Formats: sequence, structure tokens, C-alpha cells
Amino acid sequence: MSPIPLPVTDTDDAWRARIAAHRADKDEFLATHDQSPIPPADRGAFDGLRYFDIDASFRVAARYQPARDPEAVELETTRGPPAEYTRAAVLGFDLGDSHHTLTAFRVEGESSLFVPFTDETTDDGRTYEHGRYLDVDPAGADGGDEVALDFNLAYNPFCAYGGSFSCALPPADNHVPAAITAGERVDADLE
Repeated sequence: MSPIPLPVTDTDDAWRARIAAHRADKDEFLATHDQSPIPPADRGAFDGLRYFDIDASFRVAARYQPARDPEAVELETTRGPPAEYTRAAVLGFDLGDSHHTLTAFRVEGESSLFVPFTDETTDDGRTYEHGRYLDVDPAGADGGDEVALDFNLAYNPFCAYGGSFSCALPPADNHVPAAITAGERVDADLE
């Protein structure tokens, strides 16, 4: 907008606070709220969701380029009919062995961008193999600015909890040739 997006990680106090509050949200949402119920067997054994240590190394700075021509694309779902998401942005970053460019979609009413992507750890099945969601703050950025891709906040669809929801299966172009060990872990056993 006016300053180049960079304090998108606010301060590390408020970044850690973001993560703690966001996982506390993903902790209580399916346990207390009826909108996404965990199956009564697993919900009875509910102690709390997975928390990984705040990973600064998996928080990379990604060169923000908004979709100059934003359109509704069809992502496949395990739920049934495919889910249309509008192209909000594309983030150009480097990780592991390779530089990649990752597609950020718009969720209606949500200010945070939904990035469905895959990598070597999802291919390994010990993170959500059908795809990861990333909550990316645009901070009103434009072509040639940057935003923080904190992969530590690469989360899993609510299907992983034993529910039947819509997981936006991304194109193969959203696959990174790297293992992103920080996230919420999942298993082909569960999901």
C-alpha cells in the first residue's frame, strides 16, 4: 500500500501470539463449535491438536505478485463437486533445492489468502498428502513487494480430523521439491 510489507510478522512476540491464537482457534473450533465436529470416538479422546516449535527457517520472504487478471479456477475435492477459488496472488520464493512460484487463492469474506500446495513431506504422507493450506497475509502488497511465507503455519484441511470436508486439491505446479517438516503433521492412517 504505502510502506513495503515486511512487518507482516508484526513483532516476533505478536507472530508467536498469531500462531498460538491461530492453533488455539484450530484446537477449539472442531472440539467446541458444531460447524466442524470431530467424530465422537476421537473427540472423546481430544487432549489437543499438534503444536510444532515456531520455525523461523521455514518463514521465508516471498516476492508478492497479485493476480493482475483474477479468475475462478476449479480445485478437486474429496467432498464431491470441485471448489472454485479466485487467483488472488502468486508468491515467488526459494526453498530447499529449488526456487518455486506458489499460487495464492481468495476466500470470500476472508482477508487471509488460502495457498493449497504439496511437497516431499505430503508425498511422504506424514503431512496432509491431498494438500496443505497456508494462511498468507497480503498486507495490501503489489507486484514487486514481499510477504512472509511461514510454512510453520502450513495447516491441514478439517478432513484430517476424521470429518468429510472439501480439501482443495492443488495443481501439480504447486508442488515444492523440498520437505517442509514444520506444520501440523497428519497420516495416510488418519486422513
